[PDB]
Amino acid sequence: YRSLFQDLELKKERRVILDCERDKVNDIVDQVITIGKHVKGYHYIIANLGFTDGDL
Amino acid sequence: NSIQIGGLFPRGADQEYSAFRVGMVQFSTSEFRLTPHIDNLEVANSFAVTNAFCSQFSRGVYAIFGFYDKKSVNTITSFCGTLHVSFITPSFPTDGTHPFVIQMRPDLKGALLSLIEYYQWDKFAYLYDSDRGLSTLQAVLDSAAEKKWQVTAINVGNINNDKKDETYRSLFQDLELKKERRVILDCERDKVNDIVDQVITIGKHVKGYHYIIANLGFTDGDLLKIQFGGAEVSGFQIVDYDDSLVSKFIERWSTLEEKEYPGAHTATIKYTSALTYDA
Amino acid sequence: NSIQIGGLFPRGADQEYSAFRVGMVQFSTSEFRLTPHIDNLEVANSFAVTNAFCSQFSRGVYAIFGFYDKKSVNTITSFCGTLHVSFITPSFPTDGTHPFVIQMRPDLKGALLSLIEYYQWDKFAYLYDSDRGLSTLQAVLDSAAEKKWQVTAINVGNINNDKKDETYRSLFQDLELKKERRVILDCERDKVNDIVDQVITIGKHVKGYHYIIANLGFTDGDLLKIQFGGAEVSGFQIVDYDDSLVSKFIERWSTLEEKEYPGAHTATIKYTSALTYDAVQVMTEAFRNLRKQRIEISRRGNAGDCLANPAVPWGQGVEIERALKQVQVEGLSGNIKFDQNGKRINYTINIMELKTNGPRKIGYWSEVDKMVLTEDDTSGLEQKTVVVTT
Repeated sequence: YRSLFQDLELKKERRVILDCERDKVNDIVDQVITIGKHVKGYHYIIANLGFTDGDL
Repeated sequence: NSIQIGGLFPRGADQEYSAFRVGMVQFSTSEFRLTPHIDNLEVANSFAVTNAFCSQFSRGVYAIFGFYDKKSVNTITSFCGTLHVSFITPSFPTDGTHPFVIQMRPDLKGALLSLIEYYQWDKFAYLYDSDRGLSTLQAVLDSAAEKKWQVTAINVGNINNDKKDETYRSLFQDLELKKERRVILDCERDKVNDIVDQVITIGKHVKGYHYIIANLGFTDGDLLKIQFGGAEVSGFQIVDYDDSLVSKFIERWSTLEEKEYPGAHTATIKYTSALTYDA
Repeated sequence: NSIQIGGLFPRGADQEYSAFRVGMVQFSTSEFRLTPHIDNLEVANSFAVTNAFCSQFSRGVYAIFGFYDKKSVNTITSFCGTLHVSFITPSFPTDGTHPFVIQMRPDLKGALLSLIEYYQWDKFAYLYDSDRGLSTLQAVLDSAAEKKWQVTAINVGNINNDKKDETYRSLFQDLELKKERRVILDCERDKVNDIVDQVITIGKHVKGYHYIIANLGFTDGDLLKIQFGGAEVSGFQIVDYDDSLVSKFIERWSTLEEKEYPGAHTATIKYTSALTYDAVQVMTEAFRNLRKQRIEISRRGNAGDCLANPAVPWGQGVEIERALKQVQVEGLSGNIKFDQNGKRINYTINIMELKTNGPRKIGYWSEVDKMVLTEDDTSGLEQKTVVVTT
């Protein structure tokens, strides 16, 4: 994960639309927390109907 | 030869007690044996402390040992000072010199001063909990005259656990008005945990901020939660684990079953307990 | 129906004990007459404090009175909380809501912050003794955060008296490093007057400096010594000498021989002693109300030793505390009213300024009305000769 988002940093991406199952959704979110890339200036879109079902 | 001694301990300090009995086992000698009088009274009730103190005095113990609150420190100094009974203690160093007050915890503030001197901060917020004593803060203020620092200290310990939430966000939001990049936290292990957690939730563990944890438990703290945030973090350790005697201590410290000595079956140990075992 | 009571007066506080005697005189009544167990012990020595405390506890006194050190606050608080014994003090207030605690000092904090807001200061030094506690420090720092203030607090109080002169020289130079013109003082009056004398010797009593004396008794100090240095000086006062009740009190006060009553034969008085007399009025009238309650409470030395394990307090005193808190009566510091937390409430603290003619009121401070300026300007003395640099 860290390698992945680090790879995203080379493009300096501010915007990603996640498209995953709710479990991996929660995990990836947790990793985003740990790397801290959820400060203002980033944005996310969770492509599923469970957007409320997951923790936010 | 039996040797009676005091043994005050706050409840919830189980690790220090386990390590204490470990000290009783490890260093027992054929010539004589210590005779502990264990007491698990809360330190918050200074009167109760007085009670246990008179109790062990009735025991006629040649020594007394245990933790003390800043609420209790004047009491212990008053009584032990009066009766000329010695009292070793893990807790924070007395702000005033006293007879019969051996104290296991090294003064930490000067190292903190030299530390700031290294980081060369001009200005920074400084959170603090009252319980360990405000004297450290006094010191940082003294230097603030000499070092023209513009520190903004704020207490945190008044807050209830029940509303232990928005007060933080409001607090750091207040820090944002000064746009502070640098804070030296000065809090208890638990408060360290909650504060670090809230910092995570507000995401200020990102690079461009910095932190300094003013205690010996900087390794004891669970910093793994923020290791990857990119913000630099630094603190203190009174006990290197690379030390031979230390590693040897770990070799058996893991071995003990938790049922006999709870909180002992771990790779490491709180430095305070280590101070007990040394004491 | 004489009622046994405590008496814990620290040595050298003669004026206070004399005021206590005057309190015994002014409110003596046929329904009951108080029975002091007066003692003179060091306030710092928590051990001796516990000794006398347990002694009166052996007496089983229904009330206790005396001061306490910040070192000893935890002592008496822990005892009142454990033994459920009511107690009254003129010492500085606890930071926590401690049961069975009565205290004659309204907090000076809010009026102080209000004063700061009145002067609209941004930078200032804050000298302090440790002894009254650091609560005011925590407060001023707290307001300093939100108000973008630049505090320069310093612990003057740890300095040895052996050379209480040398340190000051570097000390004010430290202020000169930032050229501070604004210095809050937070110490007991003796340290206050000493330090002011040092300000004289260094000559910083000159105009353009401003000063704040953080104490209930602003008039108690030797202000006359620097009245004409031109530097502005002002402070809070809980005691209006101009009050007719206070006036009559003076009329009986200075007239008395100081031999029988040391510290009494003067035109002046410590605010502490006034708090003492007020405490006497409050306690006495409280038990007067107890007689209306007719709730008999009389007991022998049933309390015995204080080390009873567990000690089990008698609950009639718990009721007595309720009887105390509900008391609402006028005193030397104006009205006295208590919250169930035991703090004084709905009080007032007059503002004071050192005009060149002498010290002077300009307003008063309710806790709920906050700052309240009074019109009292006496139609303007003079413009005091405006400086004109060029």
